[PDB]
Amino acid sequence: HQDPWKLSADKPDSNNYYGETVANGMIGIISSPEPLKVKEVVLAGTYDIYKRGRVSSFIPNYNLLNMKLAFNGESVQTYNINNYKQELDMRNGAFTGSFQFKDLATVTYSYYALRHLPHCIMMVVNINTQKDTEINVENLLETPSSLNNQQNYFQNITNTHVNIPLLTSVAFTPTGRSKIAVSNTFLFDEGKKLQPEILHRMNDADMHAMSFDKKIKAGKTYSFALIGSLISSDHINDPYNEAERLTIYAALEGKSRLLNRHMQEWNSLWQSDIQVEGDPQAQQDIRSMLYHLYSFTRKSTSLSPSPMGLSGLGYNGHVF
Amino acid sequence: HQDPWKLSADKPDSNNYYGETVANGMIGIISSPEPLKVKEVVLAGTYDIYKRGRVSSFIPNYNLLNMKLAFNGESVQTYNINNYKQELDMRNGAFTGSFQFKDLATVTYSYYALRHLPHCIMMVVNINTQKDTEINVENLLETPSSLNNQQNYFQNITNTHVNIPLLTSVAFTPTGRSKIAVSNTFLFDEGKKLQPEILHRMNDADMHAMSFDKKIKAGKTYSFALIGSLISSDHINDPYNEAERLTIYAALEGKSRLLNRHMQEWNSLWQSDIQVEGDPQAQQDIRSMLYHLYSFTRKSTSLSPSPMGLSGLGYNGHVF
Amino acid sequence: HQDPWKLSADKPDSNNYYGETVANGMIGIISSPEPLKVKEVVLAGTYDIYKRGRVSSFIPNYNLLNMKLAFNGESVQTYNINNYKQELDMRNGAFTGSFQFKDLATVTYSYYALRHLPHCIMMVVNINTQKDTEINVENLLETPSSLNNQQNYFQNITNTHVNIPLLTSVAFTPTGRSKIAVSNTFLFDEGKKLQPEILHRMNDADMHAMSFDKKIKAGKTYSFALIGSLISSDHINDPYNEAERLTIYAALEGKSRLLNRHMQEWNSLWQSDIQVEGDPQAQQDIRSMLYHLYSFTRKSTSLSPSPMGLSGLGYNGHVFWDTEIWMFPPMLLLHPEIAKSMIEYRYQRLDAARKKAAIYGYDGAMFPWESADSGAEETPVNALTGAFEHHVTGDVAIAAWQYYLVTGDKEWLKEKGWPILKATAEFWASRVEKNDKGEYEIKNVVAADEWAENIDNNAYTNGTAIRNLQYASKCATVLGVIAPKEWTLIADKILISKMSNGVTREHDSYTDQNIKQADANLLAYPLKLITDKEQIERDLKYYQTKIPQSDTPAMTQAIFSLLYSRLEDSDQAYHWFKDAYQPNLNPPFRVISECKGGTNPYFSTGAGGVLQAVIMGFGGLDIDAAGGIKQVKSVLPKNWKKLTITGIGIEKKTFVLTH
Ligand SMILES: OC[C@H]1O[C@@H](O)[C@H](O)[C@@H](O)[C@@H]1O
Ligand SMILES: OC[C@H]1O[C@@H](O)[C@H](O)[C@@H](O)[C@@H]1O
Ligand SMILES: OC[C@H]1O[C@@H](O)[C@H](O)[C@@H](O)[C@@H]1O
Ligand SMILES: OC[C@H]1O[C@@H](O)[C@H](O)[C@@H](O)[C@@H]1O
Ligand SMILES: OC[C@H]1O[C@@H](O)[C@H](O)[C@@H](O)[C@@H]1O
Ligand SMILES: OC[C@H]1O[C@@H](O)[C@H](O)[C@@H](O)[C@@H]1O
Repeated sequence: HQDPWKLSADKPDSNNYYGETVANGMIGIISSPEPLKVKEVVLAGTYDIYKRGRVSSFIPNYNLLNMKLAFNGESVQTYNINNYKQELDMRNGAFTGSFQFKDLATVTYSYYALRHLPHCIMMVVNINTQKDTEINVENLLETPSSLNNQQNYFQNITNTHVNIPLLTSVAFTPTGRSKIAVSNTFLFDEGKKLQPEILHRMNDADMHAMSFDKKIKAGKTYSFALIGSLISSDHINDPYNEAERLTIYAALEGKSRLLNRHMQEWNSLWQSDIQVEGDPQAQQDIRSMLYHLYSFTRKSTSLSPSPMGLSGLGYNGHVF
Repeated sequence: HQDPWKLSADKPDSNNYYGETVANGMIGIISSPEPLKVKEVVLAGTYDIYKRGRVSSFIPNYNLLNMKLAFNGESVQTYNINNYKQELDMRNGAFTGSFQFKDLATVTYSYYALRHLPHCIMMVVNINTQKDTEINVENLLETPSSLNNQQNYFQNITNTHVNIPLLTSVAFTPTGRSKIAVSNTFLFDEGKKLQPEILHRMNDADMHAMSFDKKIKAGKTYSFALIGSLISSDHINDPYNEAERLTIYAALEGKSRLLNRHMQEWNSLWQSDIQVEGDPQAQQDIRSMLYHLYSFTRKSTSLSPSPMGLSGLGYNGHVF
Repeated sequence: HQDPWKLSADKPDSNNYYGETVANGMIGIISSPEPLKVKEVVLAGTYDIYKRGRVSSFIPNYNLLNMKLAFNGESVQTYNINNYKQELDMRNGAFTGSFQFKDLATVTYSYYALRHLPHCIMMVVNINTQKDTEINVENLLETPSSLNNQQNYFQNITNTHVNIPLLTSVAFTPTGRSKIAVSNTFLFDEGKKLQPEILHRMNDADMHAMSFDKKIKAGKTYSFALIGSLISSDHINDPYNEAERLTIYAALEGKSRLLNRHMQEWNSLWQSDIQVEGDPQAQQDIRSMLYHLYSFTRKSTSLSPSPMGLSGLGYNGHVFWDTEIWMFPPMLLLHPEIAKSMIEYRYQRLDAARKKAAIYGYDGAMFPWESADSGAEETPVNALTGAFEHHVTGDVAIAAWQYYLVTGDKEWLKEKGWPILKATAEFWASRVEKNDKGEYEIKNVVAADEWAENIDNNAYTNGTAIRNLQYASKCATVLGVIAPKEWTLIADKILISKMSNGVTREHDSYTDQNIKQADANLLAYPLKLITDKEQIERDLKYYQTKIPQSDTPAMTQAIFSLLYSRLEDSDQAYHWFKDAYQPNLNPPFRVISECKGGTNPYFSTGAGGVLQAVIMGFGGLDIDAAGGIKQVKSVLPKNWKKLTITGIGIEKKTFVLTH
């Protein structure tokens, strides 16, 4: 556990677990011990009256990466997976989970607060089968209790080459001060004709979801990505249309171009570094300190970090 | 044009055309000279301050049956059809349009204000192709300028046997007095596995649509139905959920069971009739008078007709 | 842990803890493993759009009893107390916590949903010192995330005799549908001049608090009470002023008068009781079932319980046939005034049932699958039960007629029973379809076995239609009215079909599918359409193995138990009695979950079915078709030496059964 670039957790213990953050200075995503979920999402620059202090605060935002995975109708849970590991790669702010599901498949998921696109997130899911299986994949947009007056939308953006299914929610901070928009899509390798049909369900007041099925023969790899954009009226006058525009943009840029730009910006940040010989633990600890300051700041802005950066609502996100 | 049960119009002339009404005492649908469109929809019992008189009024409602039909990408236009005819069957309040698209196909469409289900409408579309063709079908829910604060939703209701795609809008009358909900679905003969994929577009502030493509082979008929439910807070405390529930109910009753109940109730109405020998024009005219009174009233209710029944906004829908 | 009146937990374990409820049929308070806190508070009759189902729901409310206690500036926590115990006294619905704080003091706290004051709660705190100490006491009013646009107030109500400090919050349900008000006060023994000064803090957007300090010398007892009132615009047009008025009222009534009235009403409820000799665990379990039904209902109202009562947001607080068929019958026998409130709920909502019938193309009254404030359909639209599970209309009719059979109240039958029975019969007469053979069908329903969707001639559904039409016809006769002759013609020809083995067929597409719950067996009990003991047994034999172990609710095995008791098969009756609820229990208070191994207590529906297995099965008690309560042949479990059931019927009869 003294990798100078990576922080690893074997079998996350939900009774004694403090999540790690990936961030780009605009969005922070804090990890959950649960597979394919995130605990908390924080957007910089969005403040309203909420809980502590009776003053402005950061607001818990859409846990926009939350996914449910089922194998032949069986729901993936902490309790029915094995060899479950989480890892933060401090070189590129990738948070990765990996596990085995019974005798069927190995799953890996990596998510990113894209370093070059302040309002865009991506998760890449890889499924490597040991037997024939059918996966059901659901992405959930649950409006957190911090927001109100939500609307849950779904539509297909199409042309001769693409069908971009957009799962969108718009909601308000407690006093109505800020309108938040989130828009997610699935990105498939196989192209418009062969990609899975996407269903939309609106079964709850505070949650809608998009889902698909996919048959995977034994000994195959199936990969897909979830891209989300998250933005508010503190950042843009029309967050609803800007969130959909951004997700369409990111979908047509594609995973490779997005990850390449992400990697280039993280490589540039790490051109300033601290190397310690003779103390592997100190080397990892100091890398974690640099990683968090780099994740919680952004060149070419007027952003300033709170005492807790984008790791949560510490000190209401205020600057001191 | 002296059929004692049917009113027919050859080649409707939009420069001199007064549409006919189908109604069940709750919803009136007034015909358009344009194929696969309706001019106006009126819901009984729903009043708000609007235009004439500075007093309560009926409100123009969602033109919920509006459909666009295309053959290999070419939209049906009054300029590219021939043998265009419209017919009102006064025996069952069926309004039918029929035309030939170029040399390719014959189209018939019949719609109904379902006599037994006050808040439910159905249109059945039949396409007979003389050559192999692909149809694109779009159902549009345009929020009329009479309504405000609309929301445009779409979802799939599923079980192992069905996928019911719901196109839903919710909006308000001018002062906010009444919440209106409309929910539409396509009903297919061929079953869940074989039915066309339904896409959803939300491109305008006041319009969203659901659509599909279907390949039809030379010498074959393809038939599908559009079912819609239209209800307000004047009729039910939760019109949004009741509209979706009604359309799901109607979809799982199916076209045959809905039309049989409709026909039974119309047959019962025509057990009281007036027959004139020696004057076919008087026979037809008197049948039209009975047809309109039967369409604009409803047994076992507390409804009373306006001077214009459900044919439009005449005298604001008031009872005199 | 086999006290017949008390459920106890030593050292509550927050990693494996399902709280118990105290309730008065209006407010439910669900316990926390944490000292001097409550997990959830639910107010009956308050519904808004919230989370599950996109339909009306109960709303988590103010945790109005939450208190922080500090000893010489040191905060009381789970981690720094010892000998921590919780206890529910089922005799008076008191939830009590007790613990030792280091070398300083013993603390006891008891809270109550006051039985006589629907909107009032009280907690009494006792501190017994082993050394000199100073306590800091804080009561917190945290607006839950379910509510919005809160306002946090504090004021002193004074006269020459009192200073009543009121901590008040007002807030709104998610869509603004309902305004909620809560108002709390501290009540002191020592009087105005000597009582502690109360401070008010407003440090957060969603929380304010009132607090005081008190010095207590070693070897002294210091007691005080927290009184709260919780009420909404669903209950009163001006909840803000009514909540403060109620708390002032309760403060000037005082703790003794409040607890005395509380005790008197609980004593009256327990005049109807079930006593088992030879099985202390069964005695405690059956007392818990009675306690929950008593806590989740209220005489002299139009309230009806959800499947989870006031134990939480289970099934969004909606009312289902869970009342009419599951919780209603045991209450009708023990406390007809509780059953009266349950059917009053439906009577009040008859116009909404008429509106549903008209919207869905039928006559009469079509009760909704799920009901809440208005009586309109509240079922989530993705559940086909809302559109197609029609037997609920017949279930309401059966409960209405049973209310008349047990009470003989002909005035009630004329004013309320007949309106229900006539309108629901008109619904069924419009719902059936006559076939070519002159039989009547009920096509395209969801069965009581809800896994059978959009099928024809469901056994239970068709049976409820038969009973509804028969009972409506009998009701007309009591009132000197000629029922439409069509009701009897239809009732006599509604299809109930058998398979080749002579077993009642669940529906027209049924062969040997697994089923979710009792359906064809309900024709034997409760409908009693099947009386032939060989037919009852053939149906039990075929269907009893059709209910899987997983994801099947507690709406089956209690019926099996009752039917085997009626067949005088003690071993099978007792097998199914235990299976009905023991695999569904959650620690540490043996609360009941919906399904085997479930974690969603408290499933009041399940308790209702089991209480029928005990009263109508082991006790042999039966609603006589001619009127009143009769006793049929029954058996006891081998290990039960005596079963005593008290307060039965309008004559309040005691029944004793032995081997
Ligand atoms: O969609 C993004 C891609 O667009 C193409 O037009 C370019 O050639 C690629 O370099 C680029 O990655
Ligand atoms: O969906 C409606 C259909 O349901 C079936 O179960 C019935 O047999 C049919 O007669 C009915 O038309
Ligand atoms: O405040 C309530 C008290 O009021 C007094 O006037 C009565 O004498 C007591 O019986 C009662 O308990
Ligand atoms: O308890 C509420 C509902 O739960 C469902 O599991 C059962 O199938 C229904 O019979 C019941 O009314
Ligand atoms: O609340 C929606 C539905 O939930 C299902 O779990 C129950 O089985 C139905 O009885 C209920 O109508
Ligand atoms: O067995 C449990 C299942 O029963 C079905 O009838 C309900 O519709 C589901 O909501 C439920 O999860």
